[PDB]
Amino acid sequence: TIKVFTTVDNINLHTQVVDMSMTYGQQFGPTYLDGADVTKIKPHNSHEGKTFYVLPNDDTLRVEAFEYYHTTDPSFLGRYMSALNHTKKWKYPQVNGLTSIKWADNNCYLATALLTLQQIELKFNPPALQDAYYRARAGEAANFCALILAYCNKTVGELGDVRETMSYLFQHANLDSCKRVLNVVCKTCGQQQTTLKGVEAVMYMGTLSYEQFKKGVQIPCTCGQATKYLVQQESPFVMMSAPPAQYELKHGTFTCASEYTGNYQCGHYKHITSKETLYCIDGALLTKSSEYKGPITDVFYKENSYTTTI
Ligand SMILES: Cc1ccc(N2C[C@H]3C[C@@H]2CN3C)cc1C(=O)N[C@H](C)c1cc(-c2cnn(C)c2)nc2ccccc12
Ligand SMILES: [Cl-]
Ligand SMILES: [Cl-]
Ligand SMILES: [Cl-]
Ligand SMILES: [Zn+2]
Ligand SMILES: [Zn+2]
Ligand SMILES: [Zn+2]
Ligand SMILES: [Zn+2]
Ligand SMILES: [Zn+2]
Ligand SMILES: [Zn+2]
Repeated sequence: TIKVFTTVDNINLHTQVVDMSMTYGQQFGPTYLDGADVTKIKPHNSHEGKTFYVLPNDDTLRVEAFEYYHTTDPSFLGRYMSALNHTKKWKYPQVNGLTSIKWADNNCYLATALLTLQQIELKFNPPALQDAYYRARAGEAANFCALILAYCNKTVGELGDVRETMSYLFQHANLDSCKRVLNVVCKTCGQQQTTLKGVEAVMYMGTLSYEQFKKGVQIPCTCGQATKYLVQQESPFVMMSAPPAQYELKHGTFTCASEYTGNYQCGHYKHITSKETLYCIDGALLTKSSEYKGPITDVFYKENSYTTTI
């Protein structure tokens, strides 16, 4: 026999006692240790005193599960533990003061998102996301990367899009105060203004230039071509995205950007960040230059309050 702590959040610990004749699944259900499925494994002598993750099987664990993860998905823990088994083996080197990831298991899009998150202002709603976010900014990013995969319904090795990953993460963050007011001017229909809140207010797909979005872009109208432009923007940042194309990044005019080279889906991401000079972070590799020209698909800008002059 061995005394054992079970948990769903690694906060509230529930004392249990097991007999070593029965595997952990026979007494706790699906059980995990440091990301390893110890369900069909009988208790060992070193397993005494440790804390294990268990699938919620009573109401107390279900409530503690939601309050920490903000999900009731019964598959979340398993997917989370399965990713952590890989992410805990990745290397997370410090590059230019930022925590990056050495290349492994097609994680280039995860490293780019990780580096981007360390340069924009985000408050995550699930306490599990926020705690791992803090630990990741301090260098321990294995649990944060595993949570990103689980929250995005992606597995280790799967090909990932950075813009889609940031969008899913934005939906789990507090962006209620974010507001975008647009105005569409059609030659026949007239003018009409709409207001966007939340995640829809901080992302645009179509162009990389924040200035071009302020000056207006061409969109088709219901009557078959109108023009939309940005009237007001209330957000700590904006994300401008477009299909990969050659683009010149000027120092001091942007926060960071996503470079994408190669074919659709199976390409490779690099991260460009604007400090005292332009830096390029490719996993564990770092290069710098005063100017940059390359295939860019995401650009991030700082913002607070903006009102047009039209
Ligand atoms: C690396 C990766 C992993 C997965 C996926 N997937 C897309 C769909 C299916 C799967 C998952 N998602 C549900 C895509 C890419 C990818 O390649 N991302 C680059 C930036 C890219 C984006 C676009 C684009 C995006 N939105 N729009 C109108 C266009 N076009 C591209 C065209 C050529 C080359 C790169 C392009
Ligand atoms: Cl929620
Ligand atoms: Cl691995
Ligand atoms: Cl949430
Ligand atoms: Zn929530
Ligand atoms: Zn692996
Ligand atoms: Zn890659
Ligand atoms: Zn979710
Ligand atoms: Zn109309
Ligand atoms: Zn019209």
